[PDB]
Amino acid sequence: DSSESCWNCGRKASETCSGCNTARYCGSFCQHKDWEKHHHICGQTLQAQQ
Ligand SMILES: [Zn+2]
Ligand SMILES: [Zn+2]
Repeated sequence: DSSESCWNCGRKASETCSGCNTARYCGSFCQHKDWEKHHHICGQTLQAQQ
């Protein structure tokens, strides 16, 4: 676990998952690339989609 780094790039991240406020990324593309994997642990905080 790096200090404020992109979950994919490994360099640096500025954006944060708006759905869980946890995941961090440097861009929209990075979020989409990891998004597929992200759904494995995302969507279990608010529980709206059901
Ligand atoms: Zn990135
Ligand atoms: Zn998320």
